Amino acid sequence: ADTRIGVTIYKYDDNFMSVVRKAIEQDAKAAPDVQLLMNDSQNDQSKQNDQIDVLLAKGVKALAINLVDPAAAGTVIEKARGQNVPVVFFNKEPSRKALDSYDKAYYVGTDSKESGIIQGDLIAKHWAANQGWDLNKDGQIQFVLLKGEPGHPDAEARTTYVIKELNDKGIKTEQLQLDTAMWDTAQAKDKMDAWLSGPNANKIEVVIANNDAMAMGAVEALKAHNKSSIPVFGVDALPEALALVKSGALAGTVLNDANNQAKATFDLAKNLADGKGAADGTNWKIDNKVVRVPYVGVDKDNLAE
Ligand SMILES: OC[C@H]1O[C@@H](O)[C@H](O)[C@@H](O)[C@@H]1O
Ligand SMILES: [Ca+2]
Repeated sequence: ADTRIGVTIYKYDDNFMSVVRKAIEQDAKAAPDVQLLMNDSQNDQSKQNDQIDVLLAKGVKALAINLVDPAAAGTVIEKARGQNVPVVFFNKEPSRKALDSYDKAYYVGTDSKESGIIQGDLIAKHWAANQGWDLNKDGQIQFVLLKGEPGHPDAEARTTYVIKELNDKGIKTEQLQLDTAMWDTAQAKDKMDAWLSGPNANKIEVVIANNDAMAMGAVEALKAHNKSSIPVFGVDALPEALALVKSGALAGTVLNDANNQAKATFDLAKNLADGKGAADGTNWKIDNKVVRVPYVGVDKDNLAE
C-alpha cells in the first residue's frame, strides 16, 4: 500500500538544487508509506520529458517537477493530465496561465523579487559603510552582474530588482558588464576572468551575482587577478558560501530556504497523491495554488543569527 511520487530535479549538479534534492529525500525517509522515485534530468528538458513518461507508466500518484525549461510547464501539465495526476512544480515557476491551465497544478518556491530587493539593500548598506569601494569617487557603483538562466524568474527578478533597489535608495549605478553564466561556477569564473582581462577592468567596483555558485566563480577569478579587494555578492547562503562570508571572500548573500521549500513540496505532493487538499494537516499557506518561502539577507553581522 505504498504511495509512489515521481520527482525530477533539473540538474543534480546545481549547487542549490542539490541541497533541495537531499532535503526532500530526508522528508521522504520520515514518511514510511511513501516512495519517492528521484530523477536527475541532466539539464535537458527532453530527458526530463522522457523521465516523466516513465514515472507515469510506473503509476506514480503525484509528480514533483523541477523544470529544466520553465516554458515547458505546459508540456509537462499535459502529460500529467493524461493520467489525471497532480503536479507540484518547484523552484522554476510556471506562468500564472500555465498554473491555471490544470486544477491539479501547484507551485512551491519563493517571491523572486524579494531576493533582489534584499540583495540590493545589503549592497546599499555595505557601500555606505565602505566608501573606499568607490574607486573613481563618482558616487556611483560601477558594477558587473553575473546573471542566471535567461527567462528564469529568479534570474530576471534578481537582476531587475537589485539595481532598482540600489537606485531607489539613492545609489546610482553604472552597468559595466552583464552576462549570463547559467547559474554555474565554472562559467562565472571564466566570464569574470574575461572582464578582469579586458580594457577598463580597472573601473569595476562591485560584483553582483544572481546566485552563490556564480559568485564563487567570480571570487576565484578575482583571486587569480589579485583583485579580491572588489566585493562580491550572491544569493542562496549555501554552506560553502557561508564559509566565504566568514573568511571575508564573499561580502554578502541571501538565504534561499531549501529546507522549507523541500518540505512544502513534499507535504503538498503527498497530500495530493492521497486525494486530499494540498495543505491538509499542515501550516502551509497556499495563495492561489502557490507556496512562497521567505528569503533572508546574510552577512558577517548576522552570520551567527
Ligand atoms: O533553478 C535553479 C536556480 O534556482 C535559484 O533559485 C537558485 O538561487 C540558484 O542557485 C539555482 O541555480
Ligand atoms: Ca564609482
